[PDB]
Amino acid sequence: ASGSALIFDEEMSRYKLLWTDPACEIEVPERLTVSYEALRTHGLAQRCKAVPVRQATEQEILLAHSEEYLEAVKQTPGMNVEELMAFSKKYNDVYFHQNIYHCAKLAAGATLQLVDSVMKREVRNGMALVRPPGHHSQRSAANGFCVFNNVAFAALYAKKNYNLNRILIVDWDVHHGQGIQYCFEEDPSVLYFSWHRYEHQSFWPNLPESDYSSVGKGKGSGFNINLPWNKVGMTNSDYLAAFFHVLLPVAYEFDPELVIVSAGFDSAIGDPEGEMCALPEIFAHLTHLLMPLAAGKMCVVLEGGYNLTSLGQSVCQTVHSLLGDPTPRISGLGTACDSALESIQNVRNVQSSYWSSFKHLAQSVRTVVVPPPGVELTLPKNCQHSISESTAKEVQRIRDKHFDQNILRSLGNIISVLDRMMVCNGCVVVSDLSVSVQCALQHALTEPAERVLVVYVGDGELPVKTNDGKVFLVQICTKETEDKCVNRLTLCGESLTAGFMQALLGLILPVAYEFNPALVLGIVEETRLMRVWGHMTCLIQGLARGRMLTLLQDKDLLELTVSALSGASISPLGPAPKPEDVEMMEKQRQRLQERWGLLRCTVSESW
Ligand SMILES: NCCCNCCCCCC(O)(O)C(F)(F)F
Ligand SMILES: [K+]
Ligand SMILES: [K+]
Ligand SMILES: [Zn+2]
Repeated sequence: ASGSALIFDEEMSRYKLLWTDPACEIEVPERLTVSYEALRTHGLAQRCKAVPVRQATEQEILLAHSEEYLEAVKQTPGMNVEELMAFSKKYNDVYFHQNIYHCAKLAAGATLQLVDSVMKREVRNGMALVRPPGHHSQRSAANGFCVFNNVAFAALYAKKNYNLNRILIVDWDVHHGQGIQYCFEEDPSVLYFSWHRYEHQSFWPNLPESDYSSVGKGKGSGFNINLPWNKVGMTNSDYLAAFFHVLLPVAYEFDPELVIVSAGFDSAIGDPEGEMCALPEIFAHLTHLLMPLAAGKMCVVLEGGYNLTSLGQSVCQTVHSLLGDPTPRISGLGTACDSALESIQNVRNVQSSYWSSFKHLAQSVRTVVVPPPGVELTLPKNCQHSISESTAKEVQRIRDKHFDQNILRSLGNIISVLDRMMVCNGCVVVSDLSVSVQCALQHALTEPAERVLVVYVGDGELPVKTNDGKVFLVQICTKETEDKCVNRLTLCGESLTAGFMQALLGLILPVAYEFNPALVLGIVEETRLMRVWGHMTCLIQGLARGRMLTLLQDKDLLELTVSALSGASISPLGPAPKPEDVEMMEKQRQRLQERWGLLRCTVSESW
C-alpha cells in the first residue's frame, strides 16, 4: 500500500437550489469548489492520486434503495422548475435539479471508486470531495440535502464485492445520519458511530432514534452508537473525550477490516448549522486516531460543511493527516463540559451490555535510526543514520560535568538526533540507560522543549524527577510501585496484549493530549511482548507534532518501532481483559481526573 486517493469532479458543482427555501439555502455548489481550491492552494491535492469519477450503475444503487424510488428520481432530469419543486416537497428539507440525478450517480460512483482504490491496495487511504451528501437518504426517500446514501453504498458494496465482515462507519457530521442507522439497524456487519447535535430532540431531524437509546435491533444490537450533543458550543476536549471513551474503545475490539467516515465539517467553529466551537485542526486528530484500525484502509467521504470561508481549513487538516503530515498540537484541552460528560455517561451505560469495557462499580526524510554501529537494516526510504565537533564539545562538556566507554557514541547521536528534530522523529539503540535517558531530556528541556512527555516500559525508577510541571512519566511494570505525584502514571498473563490497548485509549492518550508536550521520549528495556508497541507508537504521533525519540536497549523490536515512526501501515490486533487489570485503571482514573479532566467519562459529583 502506497499513496492516498482524492476523488473529485467539477461536474458535481453544476446544480443548485433554483428557488427560495431557507432550509437548503446553506447548501450551495461553492462548498465543493472552495474545498478543492483549498486543497490546491495548500499544496495538498497535487500530492494525492486523483482517481477519476465514474457513474454508479443501477445494479449498485439498488443495494441500498428501492426500484420504486430510483425510478422516481430517474424522471427528474426531464422536469422543469414548476415540476421540480413540487417533487421536492414530497420530501423533507431537500431540493432537486435538472442535473441532480446525474450528479447523485457521480456521488455514489465517486465513493465506490474510492472503495476500490483502497481495497485493491492502489492507495493506503483516500477522500472523496463529493456532492450531494448521503447519510440522510433512506431506502425510498430523499431527506436532508442528500439523494443517495454515499457511504451506505460503500458499506454494502465492500460487504458484497470483498466479503468483509466488520466495517466501521464514523459520522462526525453533527447531523444524525438516520439513513445509515436504518440501513444497518439489524446488521452487526457494519458498526455505525454517530455524534450529532441533538439538544434533547430540539434540533433537526428531531428523531427519537437519534438518542443514545437506539443501540440496534435483532442480531445487530450493539453495533449502533449514538452520542447526542445536548448543548451547542462543544470544544476540542468534548470531541476528544468522545473518541477516547466510547468510539476508540469499541473500535479496536470491533477490529474493523475497513473504516469509512462520513466527513461533515459543520462540526467546526463558525458553521451556521452546527454552532460548535471545535477548531479545524481537531479533524487532523480525528482521522489520525483511526489509522491503526483496518491497517489504515480509510475512505473519507464528504457530507456537510457550510461556512465557505472556513470549510476548506478542515478539509485540508483531514488530508494533511491522510498523507501522514505532522498533526498540529492541540492546546487548551481539559474536561469535557457537564452535558457532554452526561451524554458520554449515558451511552457508555446503555452500550455496557455489549462492549463490556464500559461497566462501572456500583455506588523529506522524517525518521533517523542510529542502531548498534555496524548493523545495516532495510529502511523504507524515509530514514537515515548518524556526531560533529559542534556536538562532541557538548558531550565532552557533559562527560566530565556529571559523569570511558562507547556510550559516548550513544550520547553524541542522542544530542544530534534532537538537534535535527527541533526531520520529524528518530530512534536510537542505547547501551546503558540512565545516562542515555538523562542526557536525552536534559538536553531536550533546554532545546527548548516547554514540556516533555516520557513513556517507559520496564521496572524500577528511571533517572529523572517529575516535581515541576514541565515533565510527565508513563510507565508499565511488573510490580505495584504505588505513586503519589500526580505528574506520573504507573501501570501493572496473556491479557497484556489486550488490556494495554484500552489503558492506552482510556488513560494514556487523554492525559497526554491535555499535557500538550513538546517532545515524546519513548524508552524500553531489554527484558518480548511486542504485539502492541507499534499500535502505541502510532497514536502518540498525534502529540508534539510527531516529534518522538525512542530508546530501545537490540532485538527485532527496532524493525517494528521505525515502522510506525516512518508512517507505514499498522498491523491490526484482532478482537476483553482481566477484572483486576481494569480495577487498576479506574483506581488511577479517579486519582488523576482531578488535575487532568480529559480522563473523566462521568459527570463530577458535587460536594
Ligand atoms: N437551517 C435550516 C436547515 C434545516 N434542514 C436540515 C439540514 C440538514 C443538513 C445536512 C448535512 O449537513 O448533515 C449533510 F452532511 F448531509 F450535508
Ligand atoms: K452524525
Ligand atoms: K449497525
Ligand atoms: Zn450536517
